[PDB]
This record gives sequence, C-alpha cells and structure tokens, in this order.
Amino acid sequence: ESSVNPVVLDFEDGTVMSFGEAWGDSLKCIKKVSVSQDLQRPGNKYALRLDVEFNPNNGWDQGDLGTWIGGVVEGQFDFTGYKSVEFEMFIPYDEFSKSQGGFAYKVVINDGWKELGSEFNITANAGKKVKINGKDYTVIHKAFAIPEDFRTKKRAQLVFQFAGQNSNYKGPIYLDNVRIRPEDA
Ligand SMILES: [Ca+2]
Repeated sequence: ESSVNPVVLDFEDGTVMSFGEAWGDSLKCIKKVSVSQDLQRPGNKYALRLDVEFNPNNGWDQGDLGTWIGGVVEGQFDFTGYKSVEFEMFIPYDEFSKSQGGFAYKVVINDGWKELGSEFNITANAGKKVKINGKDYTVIHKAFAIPEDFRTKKRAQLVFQFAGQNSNYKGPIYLDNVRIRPEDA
C-alpha cells in the first residue's frame, strides 16, 4: 500500500499517537503530555493535553513537542502528494484571559528544521471562542502549506514549538485534529 491517504492524528484511539519530546529534554515549558477526555463531546472524545507553565520574565519560554508520522522513530515519510498540515489548539478562555503576555507557536517538519508556519502574540482574544463542557476556550485553527520541494521522502518528525512571550499562563493547552492532508492549504 503506497497511498496519499489523509494522516489524521485526532487522538481518537485514546493514545498520544507518538507525541512527546522532540529531542532529549526539549519539553521544557511543557511539564506533561497526556491524552485527555477533558473536551470529550459528540464526535470527538480525546485530545492531547499539554500542561504548560510559562515564566513572565522569559521572552521566549520555549518547548518542543514532536511526533513521528508513521510512529517509526527516525523513519522516513513520503510527503509526495501531501500539500498541507492542519491542526487545532484549545486554551481555556477565562484563565488565559487573566494571564500576562502571550504565546507563540511554530509548526515544523524536522528534516532540516523546515518551518511550515508560525504565529506570535496569541492571547485569549485570538481566533474564536467556543464553549465545550461548560467552559469557553480560545480556539486556534490553521492549515499551512507543505512547499513543493518538501513533497518527497523526509525524516518523519512533525514538531510543534510553543513559547511563552513574557507569559505567566499556567494551565493546559490542548492539541487536536492534526492532519497531514492531500488538500491544499
Ligand atoms: Ca480528538
């Protein structure tokens, strides 16, 4: 089987789907990675919970979270015919709204540290606000292109970098619906 089937890391098997440190001691601001039912709702039972603690004196309080597309560590994945990577992030709105500063993220195919996209200065007023299980969440949703030069066999590590920007936020950030897609961005 050589396909261009969508690769959908939605945590719906109730595992972390190979998410963890991108390299030794890389998690840093991310104090725990777990599979969580906190956002359990019709059609969507599990998400990846990242317990973070940012320091408000640190302008770039980074941590790096990786997964292996295919689960095989130091495996290659053939990105031929894949054109975008999509994801959603959820941050509890009331707690995040009380925090100072903001946070940034990068989405990277880590074969030569190739950034697909990034955003900075995320606060509770970014994206959209959605109520889940009694609680409002700030929701970030983006699709970034896989550039044509990377649509080939590459080291199969997808990395999410998170960085506190003079933030004092201490709480979960949830990741869900990470898709490596044949569709364009
Ligand atoms: Ca899910």
